[PDB]
Amino acid sequence: IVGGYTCGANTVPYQVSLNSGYHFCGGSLINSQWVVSAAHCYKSGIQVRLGEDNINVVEGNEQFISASKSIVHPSYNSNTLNNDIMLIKLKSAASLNSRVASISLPTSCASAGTQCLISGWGNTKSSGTSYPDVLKCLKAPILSDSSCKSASSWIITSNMFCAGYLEGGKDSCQGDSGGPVVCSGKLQGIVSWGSGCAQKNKPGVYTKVCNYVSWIKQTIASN
Ligand SMILES: COC(=O)[C@H](Cc1cccc(C(=N)N)c1)NC(=O)CNS(=O)(=O)c1ccc(C)cc1
Ligand SMILES: [Ca+2]
Repeated sequence: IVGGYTCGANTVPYQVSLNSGYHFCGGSLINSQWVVSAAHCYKSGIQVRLGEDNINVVEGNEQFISASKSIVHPSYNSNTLNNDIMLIKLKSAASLNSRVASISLPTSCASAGTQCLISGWGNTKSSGTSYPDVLKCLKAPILSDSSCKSASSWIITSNMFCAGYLEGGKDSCQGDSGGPVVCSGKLQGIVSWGSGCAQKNKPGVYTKVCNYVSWIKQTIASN
């Protein structure tokens, strides 16, 4: 995360770290046995890590659970990243408590202008690289689709939304992929893509979760 702040140990209990010998993506615990992340974070042999703060030091609130099944969205398009979402099932249910809790799926979509909380262990520099060991937080508003398209001339699909600042300096970044975008206590988005990080007129694009609620609910009910 660029231009953010240190969240505070376990203050984002639903944030998860996907690990394959090292942290490579973020995720969100939606229930005792399922995690949601970005389809482009797909990889086999994923171990989900819950209750994390410093991903390099065992602090006492962690729970390491291997994934048993990964389900990429049926219409995921890696070239345009349309439908960049993925479901992961844990081998065993996690022990829920205050430091490890799930986040609710949204009942309705959030409007441009709303403030959201984005988090992750991603890179913290706009030019260069420096990875934090503890979780970083960032407050960012959802942008209107028209203003996003204008400043970036990108092709945003109805399954995406931009959030951040057109002035740059604050944004999600490499390693924050798959992470949660929480607005009004609900999971409204997933960190998907962008051009560089915190670039002026280059805000972050996020997967619009409200459009995949039926898909998510059906999938969990049969797997
Ligand atoms: C990959 O390395 C990076 O520094 C960021 C990561 C990233 C991930 C998610 C969200 C943000 C964000 N800004 N909010 C950033 N992405 C890029 O810089 C990608 N842009 S890109 O124009 O460099 C590009 C596009 C497509 C391919 C295959 C490779 C590279
Ligand atoms: Ca740890």
